[PDB]
Amino acid sequence: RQIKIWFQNRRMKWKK
Repeated sequence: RQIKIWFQNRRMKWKK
């Protein structure tokens, strides 16, 4: 629901 859209959102965090 909001775990597959958050996982791809947090992936941007890595980006220094």
